[PDB]
This record gives sequence, structure tokens and C-alpha cells, in this order.
Amino acid sequence: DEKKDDIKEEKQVDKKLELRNISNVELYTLENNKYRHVSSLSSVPTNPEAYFMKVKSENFKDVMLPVKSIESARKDNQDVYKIVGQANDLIQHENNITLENYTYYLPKTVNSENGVYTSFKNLVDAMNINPYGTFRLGATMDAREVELSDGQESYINKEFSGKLIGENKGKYYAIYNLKKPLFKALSHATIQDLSIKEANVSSKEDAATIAKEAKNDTTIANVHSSGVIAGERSIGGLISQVTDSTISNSSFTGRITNTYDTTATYQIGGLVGKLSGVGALIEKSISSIDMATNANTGDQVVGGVAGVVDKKATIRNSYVEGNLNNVKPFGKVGGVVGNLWDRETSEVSNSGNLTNVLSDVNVTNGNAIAGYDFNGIKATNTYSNKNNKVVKVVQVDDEVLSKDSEEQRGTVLENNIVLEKKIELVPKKNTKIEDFNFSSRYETDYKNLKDADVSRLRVYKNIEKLLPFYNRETIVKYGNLVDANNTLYTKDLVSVVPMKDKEVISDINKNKTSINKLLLHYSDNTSQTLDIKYLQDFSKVAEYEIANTKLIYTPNTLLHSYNNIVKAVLNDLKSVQYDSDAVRKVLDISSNIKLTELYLDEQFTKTKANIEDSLSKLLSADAVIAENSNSIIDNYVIEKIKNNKEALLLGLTYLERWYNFKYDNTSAKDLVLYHLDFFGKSNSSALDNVIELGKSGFNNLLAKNNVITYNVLLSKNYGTEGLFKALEGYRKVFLPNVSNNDWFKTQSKAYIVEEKSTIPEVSSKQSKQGTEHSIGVYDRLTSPSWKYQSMVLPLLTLPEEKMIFMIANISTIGFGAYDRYRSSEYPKGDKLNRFVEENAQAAAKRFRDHYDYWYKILDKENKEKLFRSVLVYDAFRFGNDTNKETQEANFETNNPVIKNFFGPAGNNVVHNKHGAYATGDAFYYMAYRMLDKSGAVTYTHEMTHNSDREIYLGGYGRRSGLGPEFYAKGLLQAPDHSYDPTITINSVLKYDDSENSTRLQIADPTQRFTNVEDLHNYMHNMFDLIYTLEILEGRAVAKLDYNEKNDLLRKIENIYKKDPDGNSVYATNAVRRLTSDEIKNLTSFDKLIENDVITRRGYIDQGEYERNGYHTINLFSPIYSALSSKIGTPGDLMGRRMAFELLAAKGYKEGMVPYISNQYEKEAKDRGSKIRSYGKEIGLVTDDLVLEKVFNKKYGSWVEFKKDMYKERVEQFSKLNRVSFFDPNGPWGRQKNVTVNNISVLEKMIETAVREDAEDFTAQVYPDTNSRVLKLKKAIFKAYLDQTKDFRTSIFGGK
Repeated sequence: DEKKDDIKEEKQVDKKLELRNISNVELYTLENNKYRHVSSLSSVPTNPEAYFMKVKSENFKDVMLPVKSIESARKDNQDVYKIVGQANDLIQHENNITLENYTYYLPKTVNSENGVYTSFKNLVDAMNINPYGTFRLGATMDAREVELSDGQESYINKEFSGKLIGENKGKYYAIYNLKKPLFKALSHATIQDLSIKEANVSSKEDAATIAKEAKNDTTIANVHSSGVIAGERSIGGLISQVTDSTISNSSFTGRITNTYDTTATYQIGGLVGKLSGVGALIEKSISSIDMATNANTGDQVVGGVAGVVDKKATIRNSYVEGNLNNVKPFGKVGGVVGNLWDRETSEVSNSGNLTNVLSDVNVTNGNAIAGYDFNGIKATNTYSNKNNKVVKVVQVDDEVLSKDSEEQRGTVLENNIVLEKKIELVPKKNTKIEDFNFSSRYETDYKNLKDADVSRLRVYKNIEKLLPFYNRETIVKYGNLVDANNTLYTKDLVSVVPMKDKEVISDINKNKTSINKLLLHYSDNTSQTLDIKYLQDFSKVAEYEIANTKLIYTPNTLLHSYNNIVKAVLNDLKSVQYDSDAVRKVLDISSNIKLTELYLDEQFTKTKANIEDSLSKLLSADAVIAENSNSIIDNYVIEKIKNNKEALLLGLTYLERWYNFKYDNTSAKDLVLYHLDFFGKSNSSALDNVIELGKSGFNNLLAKNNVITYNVLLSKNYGTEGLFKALEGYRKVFLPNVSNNDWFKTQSKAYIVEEKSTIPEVSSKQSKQGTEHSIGVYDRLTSPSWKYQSMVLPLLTLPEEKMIFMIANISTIGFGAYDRYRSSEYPKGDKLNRFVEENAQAAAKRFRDHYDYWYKILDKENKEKLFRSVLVYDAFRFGNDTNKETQEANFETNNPVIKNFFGPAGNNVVHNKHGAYATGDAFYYMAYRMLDKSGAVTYTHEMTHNSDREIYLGGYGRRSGLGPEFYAKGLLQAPDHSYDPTITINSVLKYDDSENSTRLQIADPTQRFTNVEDLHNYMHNMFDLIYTLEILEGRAVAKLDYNEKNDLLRKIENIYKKDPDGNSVYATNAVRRLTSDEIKNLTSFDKLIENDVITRRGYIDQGEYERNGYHTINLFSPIYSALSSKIGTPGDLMGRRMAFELLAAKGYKEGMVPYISNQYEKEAKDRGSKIRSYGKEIGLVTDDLVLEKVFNKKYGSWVEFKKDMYKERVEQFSKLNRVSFFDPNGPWGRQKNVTVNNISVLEKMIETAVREDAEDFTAQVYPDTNSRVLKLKKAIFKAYLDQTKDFRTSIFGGK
């Protein structure tokens, strides 16, 4: 019945190892017992084969394989060498023909004449043999080919040096990865069109990229440099010391750093360290520098573009666009030139010369153009920008300042900068030879291969990540077997093998044990873990079948045996010591400098004890070695490790110390040290990365510079953009769907507390992980506008879990230490912990309350400016268990808090003697403690210092004469205690039923102030009572006799002294005794206001007051005076009193902001009241202008305003007063109820108290205890403040 019909089936394919993607191959040798590169140096067919090939690639890492034979042949009648590699079952494809082994053709020497163009080793050897001559470049050429040193300080170490080094044969070329000065001496040369791209030079001597010196007419031209530079005794962007040389049209774009405290002369500059010739010039030159220096003495001259400029050396049409940053203002620091003045006996006729020089620097602790300003300055032209020229000047609290050595210009720089219109060149990248890829884009058949589907090119390019080292036919087969619905149809980055979230690298060690998982990382940043089981014992390349996809997976390693290498180099790797001289040789360091700032004292022995496993994993992830029995490549690997053992161990220690955190049980040291291909960029190798990090030098390995080191050295080996972007990428792949702030808080061992404000709207704003409004500490530590970004890595890598507590809030983030509150009453365990945790929560709540009050009070969209981040350190005065003492322990100390934090965070505290001080963008608790109750009030004080100029005021700066401590102590800082009889506003503290006797303040600021108008009502009612009491006492002291009036009353007065600027307009209050005629004038209450009378009871001063002083105004001591400084600033006592009176009368924004916050500067300038302060033409706001603006024309003088306020209070109270005043007024034998019902009783009692305190004068050290008037006023104030809830009403009206 059935008729047999055949079925034609597809044919099965043979699988072989193949190298599809190839960039360029390199041949090595063992000719002189050391492994050296050979580049066409093979001139004859070599007799024996001790060579080996290193086939680089751009898809994955290189594949070192030995050489089977060498023969001379011709591919196209040109003499080439048939270098044939070798592998177990390798295969090579050429025009659809399978060759048994990999063969490339190495041509002999090229005919390129008139210059050595090949490679860096050839170039430097030629220039060493023949210093004269012309040496162009033929290709973009890297500088790590040269072994870089025996003890030398430069690549070319001859005086004469590359007299004509062009770098444009037909197109411009570049030199990569420089590590030392290029020439060490330059004399009569004509360097031209060179372009160094990534230079990392570090020399204890004078350090610069293209040369150390320039003796004769060396015409540098079009030489563009870049990269980081670190020096110790001089620095130069291109040349450290030029004489008689014209560095024209060059540039420099990188970082420069000399932060050592050496007491020696150095001339560091971003372009040239010193010009010292009559014919020296710098023309059409740019300098994008990021310099962080430390001058410390008037001889070290940081210099921006150029350092010392001497003997009529010019700076023409130059330009600098960076961020210079000195530490101390002592040395001569300049934005453009550090010193224009001669070092010999200097006549002005031989000074430096500038012309058409701009400066877009954010220079700190230095001038803006020239560091040294003198009478005969010779700039003759210079421009600038509106940027930060901060110079840290020291008051009792530090603060910013300007320098005023500048010619100012607006923001037309985007046009003024492009006078030299050249913007672009085209430096070529490193060249490649070929690509033996099988999939050719041209279509001989509509299918590229035999079985190649045009719809699945992305599937093939994803399979090429799953299956490296496999023939192209098997690649297309497994591409065709990919399921249609499978998610391998999207772009794929490289995959990793976790083994149940462990990220294994040693595949030879762990192939037998099934790799239980396989993490696929996609371009969408989405991840996907697959299950894989070790399928087939293909020992060359381990094969893992995916669970149910029918595909396979082969890890990118050949399961090579590293036992020989490990046992060979372990002995020489374990005989390395941190304090040895070898470490001081691998680090380009002197003998005076100490290795404390590395903070790798313990991790060094940790990674030296555990060196074998990490070394095996590093070799496994380094490269690919294809051998069975010979050791021609193992010897090369052991030589590479042995020659760089110190650098290897230092890089390994650094990367293990600062990257110990984990993403959900997957350590990040594995993903950082190993698996460089996690973000793409599989070209890189782990061992070379670790080596080049180790050789980076002392400055790059420094603990403070972890983020910068990553960004400028560790990046472009991983493919990332920055350190925090890399951490975010790792968090996106491992542990997804969790905000990175939550990951940081669950990884960091610091006790982080974040208090979101109680207002619903701001809480909703903060609870969103989108930055610029978030409260999360990680969203602010990693964001720009945060100076110390190197805080993140130490915070993640914290050892002991009880050493640091972190208080974060709106507009602040504060760091502390458990060991600060340690004492004999609080030992190390289970008591200090609970105390610090509870007090940290309480202090965070108090700080949140403070900024909640200020967020309510601010109205003119300044509340949007309350989202800043100002750090708050603690004392560093760590305690001990035995005594209740403290040790400062700045740095250099073995306290684990200092070593694990506060040291890696590169912040050094000045360590003043008492109190707390503010820096203007930071805040430190020297004597007070952040977790105490007084910590809140001092925090308020110094935050009013920090946020005075911009946030608390309407953005208008402080007034002309008012100092930083005019605002804090008397106006905006919360009172020290509850019972303080001072006119302040309670913001932070909250009293609980125990201070309710002698309270005299607001107990609940979170419930009292709910708007600006609530603050205005509170102040208006408090001043209603204050004015009532002042009226009552004034109407008594006016009805009084001669001597006792003279005793009770004193006259305040304004005396003007010369401010250390040019002006003498700012007033200073002075309390003096008053004359007989003035006393005889005092016959009523109005005359007390007229004659400037003050009360001696409270303000015990009898002499002049002081500017910038901690003065406060008492509630009960009357100041009958209305003192107006028609000349200028009013003073520090009457200033506070008038500010509070204006806050009582007018609102906070309409009054007391105009009075104290320079708001009418524009109108003062328009009306002619202009002055000159520190060379700046600034308006002067006389108090009469303030009165005219706050109140339109109602009041003509402050005396009239004061008398009108008193008249309003009088007309209110003379008829209506609350009966509820029930003060007892006596401790023993008291009157049970005064029961004040009409103001006659209050007036009679106040008059009796004043009359009985005029006689029996106190006049002693104790005027507050023994005075009856103060007791009566305090009793009345407390009774009224108790009657009303706080200050909602004092005289009910309407009926």
C-alpha cells in the first residue's frame, strides 16, 4: 500500500576554532632572554622558532598562540613572511577556502625615507642615535611600547632633541599614553603639529609633556597636549622652562596637581612653567586646565597659563578656560600669570608683558590675571568673565571674598574667544591591518554564506557573543536555531557567568561544577539570567548547553593551566613590602613624602596574603593562551608579572580596597578587576589594566582622588562614562527595579538618617528619586555642585558598621562619628550605639523643623533655593574609654575612623579652638556636638552664616556695613535657652512642660508659624506688649529727679570709624553718659525718644560697642531711641532693634529685608548715594532711603515712626486691656492675685518698681537678680504669654 518517498535533509557542519574579528597581529621573541616586540625586524627566515603571536582584536581580547614555522613568500610578488601560528584545531578562511592554521603575511621594511615613522621604539631609538635631523610620524602611535625606564626621567635623554619633528605626512598624527617628558632638553628644534592625546606624566623633577627645557629658539607650533600631569618641584603643560622660545598656537587640555607641602621654589603653569627670554612668546594659545595646587609660601607661583614671566617675555592673544584651585592664599597665584616680576634686583623695565589675554578661570585663593600686582604693572590689555575669584579671608568665621586685580567683561566671551578661528583638526586613530571576517557585506548570493539569513544579522551578532572562538558556519547554524519568540533578537552586550550570583572568573577551576546561571546584559540595560549545564567535555573550549533554548554557550577562555605561572611568580610576589624601596620606585615619589595618604596600609597585607586566587583569576581573565606542552608564552607571562610585581600588587590592592561593595551578593571587585567587557569594550585586558593602574604614580593612586582616577584612567578600559555612571549601570544590571539610593543605603554601613520635611508638598518633591529635589544621600553625593564626591566609595566600603552616622535633611547633609561621643559614661558597645542613634534621630528632626520653618517663611521663590547640599563635619576630637578627654587626630593617625573615612574624603579641617565655624559652603562642629541640644542653636547660627547672602534674604546680598555676625546672633539664630530674655525667633528647639515656668519663648515652632503672616502677627503682638511695657516705664522715668535719672538712663550715639576699606561711612553704636542739659530736657516720654535715651539696666555697657559683634537686644530693657544714620549703615545694636521693629510693623518681605539686605542698591546708585569699596563702585543705602521706600511718604524721620508706633500702642491700651493678667509677682509673702483689669494698676506697679529701684541702686555685677523692675516685667510678660496661646492676641478689639 505505502509507497516509499525519500526526504532530502540538510548536511551537518564541522566545528573548528576560528579567529573571525582581527585588528592587528604582533610577533614577539625571546632573542636576548627577554621578550621584545619585533616589527618587520625579521630580515631573514629565522632558523629556530621561539617566537609567538599575539593576535589582537576589536571584538574580544587577544589570543597569544605560538609559531609553528616561518618561510618567505609573496602574496602579490612582494617579499613577505608566511608567519604561521598554531593551535589544537584552529582554522582560517580565505576566499571560502579553509586553511589548517592561522597564517598572516609580515612584510619587510617599507621604503619610507627621510624619517622614522613606524613605531615609538623605533622613533625614540632613532632620535637617541641621531639627535639632529628630521623625524616625521607615519601613524597614530602609542608610547607604551617603550619599557619607559631603567632610572631615566624622559623618553629621549639627549640635549639636542628632534630638531624637526613634524607630525603631518599627509594627515595629522598623535602620540598616545605618554608617561614621562618627551625630550628632557630642547635646543633649536622646531616641534610642529604634534598632538599628545592621553598623557600621564609624573616626575619629582620639573614635569611637562613635550619637553623639560627649551634653550635656544625652539619654535613650538600647533602642539596640542592633554591628560593629567603631577609634579613635585615644577609643572608645565608643554615645557617646564623655556628661554628664547616661541610657543605659538599650541594648547593644553588636562589636569595639573602639585599638592605637596614642600618648602621649595616651584613655578607651575598650565602651559609653560617659566618664560625667561627677551624673545620668548606665547601666541594664540589655549589652556583648559583643572589645577589643584598648594603654594603655601610667597615663592611658589601657581600660574594658570604661565608661571614666572621674566626678562621681557610676552603673552600674546592667549586664553585660559579652567578651574584653578589653590588651598591657602599665601603664595602668588594668578589666573593667567603667577609672577610678572623679576627675581633678581628688579627694575620695572624688565617685567613681564601681557597682551590680549582672556581668563575664564574659577580661580580660588588667588588673583584673576597676574598673581603679583605692583605699581608699574605691564598688562596693557586683559579681559575676564563674571566668575568666582574667591580668596578665603579669615574672620572669626571664614568667608569668601574677591580680589580686585582684574579687568571685567560680561558674557560675550563666546564671541571674544573665537578670535583665533581654528577649532578643529583630524588626528587619526591607531591603524589596523585587516579583518578576516567571514561575513562579507557584498552579496555574491542573496545569502552571504551557504546558510545565512538576511533577516537575522542581529541574531548572528548576538550569537558571536555567546559563542566566541567558533567557526562561522556553526555561528550561522546556532543563529538559525534561535527561537523566533526568544529575546535574542535585541542587541546583546557581553554575557557573564554568575554561578548563583557569584560572578566566577576561573573557568578551569569551576567548569566541572555546573555554572548554574548565565547573566545576559542587553543594550537596553535590561538583564536576563539563563540556566546552563556543562554539556560536553570539549576541554579546549568549555561548552554549556542552555536549559531549553537548544543553543550552547562557551566562556571566553581556553581552560589553560596557570599552575606553572602561579607557582613561578608567587615567591617573587609575596616578597613585597609596603614600606620597601621598590614601592617608592614604582610610585614616582621622593624620599620625604609619606605613603599615609594612600590609606592602603592594611589592604596591602590583605591582598598579599590572598594573592594566589586573585592572580589565578586575573590570568584567567587577562588573555587567551593556546598551548599544550611548550611554555614559550608562559615564560612571557611570568616575565611580565615579575618585572611589574610592585605595580601589579599596588593596583590590585587599590582596586580591592576601594571596590569591596556588592550588588545583591555579587561583589563589585569581581566586576571591576575582572569582566572588563561588562559594558562592551572587550578589547581591554584585566592584567594590563591592573599594571597600568599600579604604575599610575602616587597622585593617581591617592585616596582622595578615587573618582578622578576612575574617570581619567580606569574609564576607557571599561567603556563607561564616569564612576557613578558605572555604578548605576551595575545597579541596573544586578539588583534591578530598586532605586540606587536604596541600594546605597543598604550597602553603606554608616547609620544614614534622612528626615523629609513635614509639609506634604515638599515631602512629595523629596520622595522622588529624580535628582535636584531628592533627599537621598546618593542622589546628592554623586551629583555635581558637591565638592567632595570622593565620599561615596569610602562610604560604601566601610569596615566595621559602627563608626559613622549620617544626618541628611533638606538643604544639608551631615557626617559624624560614633567615637566622637565616646566617653567614660558611653563605652564602645551597646550604650554609645543607642545614645548616638537616638540623638541622631532627634537632631535630624530638629534640623528638619528648622528648615520647615524657613521654608514656610520664605515666599519669593527662595524656597526653591533651599534644596542645596552643604556638608556638616564633626570635631574630629575623638574620645576614649578611660577619660572624658579628646584627641584631635587630624590625619596621620591609626584611628580607624580617620583611615576609613575623613581621610579618603580629601577634606582637612582647620581645627579652630572654640565654637563652630562656617566656610560659606560648609560647616564644622569644633567644640559643640551635633547631637546635643545646643548643637541645634549653633547649627542655626552657622546656617544663617552660610545661607545669608542668597537664601534667607531675597537673594540680595548683605548690607554694606553689616558683618556676618550681625544677622546670626541677634536676628535669625534661635535663642540659646528658653528663659533667655532676648528678642529672637525660636526655630529649632521644642520645650516639653518642664521649661513652661520662665519660658519666655515659643515652645512649638512647628505649630506656631504656618505662613509669613503668622510670623508677622507673632512679632507684632510681642512688640505690642514690649511697647506697652516701654511706655509704662518711660512715663515713670520721665517723672523722676536728677541724679537717679542720670543713673538709670544713658544716651546712645552713632560714631563713624574708618572701615579698613577706603570708606568711613559705616556707623558704630556707642553708649555714653549724658550731660546735665540733656537730663534737664527729659521731662516727658516724647523727649526720651527725641534725646536718643537708652536704658542702662540691660545693656551694661558704658563705652563704645563693636562692629561684627555678638550683641542681642533684651525684651525688658527699653531702647527709647530712634537712631537713624543719615550717612550710611546704622550699626549693630540699633540695627537689630530697628530690624525687629520693622518686622513688627511691616511684614518680613516688605520690611526687615529692605532694612538689612542691600535691596535698594539700584535706587541708591540712581539717586547719587554711591561709594567705592575695594575698587568696586557700589551703592550706599542711607537709612532715610530705607524709610522712604518701606513706607511711601507717611513718615519723614525714624523719630516720627517710633513716636507713631508708641502713639498707636497708647491709643489701643489706654482703653482696652485683657483682664486675664494674673501675675502673682512675689516668691514669698506675695500678693495672691494682682488681677490686672485696667492699665492703671499695671502703670502704678511699674512706676512704683521704677521709683524703688532708682533708690537703693543695684549698680552691681547682679542687675538681673536684684532689680524689682526686671522681675515685674518678666512676671507680666510670662502671665500674658501664658494667657494667649503664644502671641495670637494682646488687646482684643471690636468690643
